[PDB]
Amino acid sequence: MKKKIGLLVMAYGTPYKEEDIERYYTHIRRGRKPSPEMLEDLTERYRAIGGISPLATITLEQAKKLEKRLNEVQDEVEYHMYLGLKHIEPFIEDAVKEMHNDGIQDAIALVLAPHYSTFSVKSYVGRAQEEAEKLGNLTIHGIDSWYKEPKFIQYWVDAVKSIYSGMSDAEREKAVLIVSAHSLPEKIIAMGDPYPDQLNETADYIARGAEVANYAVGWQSAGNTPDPWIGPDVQDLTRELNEKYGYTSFVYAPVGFVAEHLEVLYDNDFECKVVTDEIGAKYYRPEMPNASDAFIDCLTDVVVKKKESVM
Repeated sequence: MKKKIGLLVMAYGTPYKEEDIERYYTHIRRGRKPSPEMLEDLTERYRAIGGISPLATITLEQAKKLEKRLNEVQDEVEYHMYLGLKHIEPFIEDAVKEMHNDGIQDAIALVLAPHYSTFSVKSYVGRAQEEAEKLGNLTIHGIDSWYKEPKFIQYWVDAVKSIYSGMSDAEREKAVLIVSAHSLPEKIIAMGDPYPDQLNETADYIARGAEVANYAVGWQSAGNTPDPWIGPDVQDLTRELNEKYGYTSFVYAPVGFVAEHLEVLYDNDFECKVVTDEIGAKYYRPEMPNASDAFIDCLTDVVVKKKESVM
């Protein structure tokens, strides 16, 4: 009776121990080992945010809680979960290989990032489908995005509601909600990538449902290339809006991310707080979804919806 469906959950990956940092950075750099200088900086950023190990368990927990919740909320299908990471074990290819050996014929692929981009599609779903065809008899169905999902927007609306309801009505007038995601090279825009458009819309839904008067979209974690990346960066954006609009409070909602990883704990909690402390302004950053049960229930719906579209 229970149709066995594979659940391929994907993410970027993160070092498990400190002696993973090197080979992790190496993989990220297309196999090009990092220099002593760059390695020490990376290592230092991890020390600053309180270590690499607490970050490592969030992704797997998300995956595992999702597997359990899915097989509870419905009787029709048995979901068998497999985790594939981009830059560390278990790699995407070793995950889809296991899925093949177990006899899984159809699998639903879910990226742990709400927005569509060409980077994501080719990094995850496209990479997974390259082994699926190589081995034969396995069809992977990719979820394009899930930012418009009612329980995703409600999570962040609720999260932002908390912070704003503890503000004085005066501070509320001098506060701005800054909505962000990981930056990508600007080339994608000319190419037709609707990623910045999807983030813009996400900001509109969250601000509206939270009843927040002022908001703005920003970007973070841009790489180091000669090619320009999508801006403005959150650090620069903070200074600009404080200048022409005089915001003395900034609420960072890094909506492209689902977890407190290096990008949130450093790029927001460290680097943005530096900007706010300068301009004489207050800093707020609400809880990331991480493995919270309300987030898992959101992911359960996106997977039930996708299955209903795939039968």
